[PDB]
Amino acid sequence: GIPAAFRWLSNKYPKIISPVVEERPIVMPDGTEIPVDATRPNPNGEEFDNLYLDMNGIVHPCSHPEDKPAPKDEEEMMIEIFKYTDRIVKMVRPRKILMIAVDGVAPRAKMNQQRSRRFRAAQEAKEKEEEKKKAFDSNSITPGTPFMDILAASLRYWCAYKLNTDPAWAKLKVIISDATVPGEGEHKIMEFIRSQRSSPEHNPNTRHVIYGLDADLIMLGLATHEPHFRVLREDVFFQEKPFIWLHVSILREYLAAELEVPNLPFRWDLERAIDDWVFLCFFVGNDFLPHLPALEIRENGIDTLTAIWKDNLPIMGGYLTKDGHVDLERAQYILNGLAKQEDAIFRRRREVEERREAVDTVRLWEEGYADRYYEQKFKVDPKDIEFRHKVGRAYAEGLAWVLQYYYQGCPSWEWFYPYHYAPFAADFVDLAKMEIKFEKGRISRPFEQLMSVLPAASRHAIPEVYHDLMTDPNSPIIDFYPEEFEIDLNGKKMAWQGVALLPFIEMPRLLAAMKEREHLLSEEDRARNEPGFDVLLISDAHPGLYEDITSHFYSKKQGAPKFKLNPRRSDGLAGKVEKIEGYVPHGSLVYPLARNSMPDVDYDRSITVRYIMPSSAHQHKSMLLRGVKLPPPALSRSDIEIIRSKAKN
Ligand SMILES: [Mg+2]
Ligand SMILES: [Mg+2]
Repeated sequence: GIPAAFRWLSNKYPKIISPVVEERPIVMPDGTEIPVDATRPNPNGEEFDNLYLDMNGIVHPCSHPEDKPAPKDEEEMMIEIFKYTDRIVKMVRPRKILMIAVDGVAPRAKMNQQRSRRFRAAQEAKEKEEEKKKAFDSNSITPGTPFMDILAASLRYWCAYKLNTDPAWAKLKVIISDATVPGEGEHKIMEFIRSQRSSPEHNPNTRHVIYGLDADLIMLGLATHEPHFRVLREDVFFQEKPFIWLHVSILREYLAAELEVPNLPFRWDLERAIDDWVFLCFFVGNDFLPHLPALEIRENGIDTLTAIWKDNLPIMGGYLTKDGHVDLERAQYILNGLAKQEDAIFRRRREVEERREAVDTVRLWEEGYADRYYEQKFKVDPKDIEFRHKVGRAYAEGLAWVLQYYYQGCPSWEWFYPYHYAPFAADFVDLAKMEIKFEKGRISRPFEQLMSVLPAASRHAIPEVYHDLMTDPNSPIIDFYPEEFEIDLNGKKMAWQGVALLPFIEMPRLLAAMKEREHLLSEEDRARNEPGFDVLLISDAHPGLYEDITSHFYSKKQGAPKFKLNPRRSDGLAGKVEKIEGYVPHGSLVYPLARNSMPDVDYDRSITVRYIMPSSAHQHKSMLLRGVKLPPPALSRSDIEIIRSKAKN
C-alpha cells in the first residue's frame, strides 16, 4: 500500500488512465436482467488472456460497504461478491487464465502492517460505539478465520457454477488460491506470473490484467516486465460506479522520458531503469518500510529521488538494481545526495506551512532536529549515534528484502523492520560494508498468524483455547494485546494516516504459549491449522486439457496421480497437476450456503485438480523476452517534450 501514489502518478502521467468500456445488461419489463454475452469481442479494443483478481479488494466493499446498507449475513455478502466478481469478469472477458487470489498467511513484515490496520479497526469500532452512548467485524477478512472458510467454499461453488453456465468460460482455466494457501494475494499473483514467464513455451505478448486498488499492483506490474499489462481499478476519484484502466505499457513510456540520461559510460537499458525507479519508490513508504522524513509523495518526493538518481548515475558505474538485488555501495550515492538536501527540504516545508496559514515539538526546520527526532519519536538517547546507524542498516536491509520479494519471491518469512519511524538519509553510513543474508524462515500456521495480526476484540475468529493469552492480565504475552494504544499523527491531518504505536511481537514467545495449548484443539481445528493448495478448474469443453486429466486421473487405465502440463494441450498453462483424493468428478454441484439462494447443478460439467506452478532455477530476469512486440506508442512528441522539460526541474 502506497497512499497518494495513484493520485500522484495519474496527475503527472495522465495518459496512463483510460475508462473501461463495460457493456451493461438489458433489464426486462418483468425485471429480469439479461446477462451480457461475453463471448463477443471485447469493447476495450484488445483481448485479454489472463485476469488476476486480488480478491480481498472485492471482499471488503461487499462486506462493509461505505455507500449502501450493509448485508444482512455472510450469505448475502457472498451473493454480493458473486455479483461484483461476475461484473468484473464480464468487463475484462479473460480468454485463457483467471486467477482468484485470496490473502493467505503472509510474511512477518506484512503481518505487522496487517496487525496495525486490524488493531485500528477495533479501536475505531470501540470509539464509534462509545459515541453512541452484533455488526460484522471487518477483521474477519483475515487468513484463517471462520469467515474465510465460508468464502473459500463460496468461490469454489461460483467458479464451478460459471464454468457450467457462462459460455465464455469454456476454454477458461480458473486457478483458485484461497486463504489456506500461504502468501499475500498480490504476490501469489506475482509468483504465478513469474512461473509462467520462465516457461519455455510462454507467449511473450500475453495480455495481462490485474484487479485491485493496492498501489503495490502498479509497482509489481512494472516488475513483471510484461509490456502488455493493465491494472483494473474502480474510479475512486468520481466526484464532479465505473472502472478505469492503468496502462503499465503507457506508464513505461512516461518513465522512459522521465528517466533517460544522455551520455552514460554504460549502456542505457529502460528495463533496468524501471527497476531502479521501483526501488527508489520504496523510500516514500509502503507496507514494509516507513517513508523517510524528507520524502513525502505529496511533496514530489519521487521527483527528488529521480533527480538524485540521474545526478549520480554516471559516477555510480551502473544501475542500483539487477534482477532484484541491490548494490548498496551504489545506493550510498543516493542517500548521500539526499542527506545534503534534508536540511533544506524541511525548511522549504515550513515555508509552505507558514503561507498556508496566511503542536509540533520536533521542528525539523530548526537546528538540532535530529537530536529531537530520536529523543521524541524513537524515544532513545540523542547522544547514541551508533543507534542511528543501526536504524539505517535496518532500513537498508529492508530495501534489499522488498526488492527480492517483489522480483524473485519472499526471501525471508520472518524478517521485519522493527521500528515505527524511518531514520534520516544522513544516518545511512558504510552501506557498502553490509553483507545481507536472508533465511527463508518458518511460515506461520493459520492460528499463529491470527494471534499475530488480530487484537483481543476480534478473538471470536480465534479458537477459544488461545483466548486467555489475549485477555488475562496474568497472561505471559499480555504485553502484545493492549486495549488502548497511541496513534502518532506525525504531522498528517487524518487519523487513518499516521503511526500506530504497537509493540512488536517477539515471535518465539507467542509460538511457545500457543504450543502449550495446541493439544486442546479439536480435530476439526487441527485440520484448519494446516496449509491448503491451489486448484485448477476447467469445463469439460476445454480442448486438450480436459481430455488429458480425465485420462491420467479418472479413466480406466489410470497412471501417475500427477503429471506435468504441456502448454500446447493446455491453453498455454505450464506446471503440474495432481489428482485430488476423495473427489469424484461430474457429481452434483451443491450450493454450500443455507438459504439455497443459488442453484444446485445436478450434473457438474466442471472438474477440479490440484495445480502446481512450475519452479525453475532460472531467476526472474528484468528484460524484454525474445519475440515481444511492443504496443504502438501512446505518447506524442508533444507528450515527451513536456515530460523532459519538466524533469529538468
Ligand atoms: Mg500490499
Ligand atoms: Mg494485500
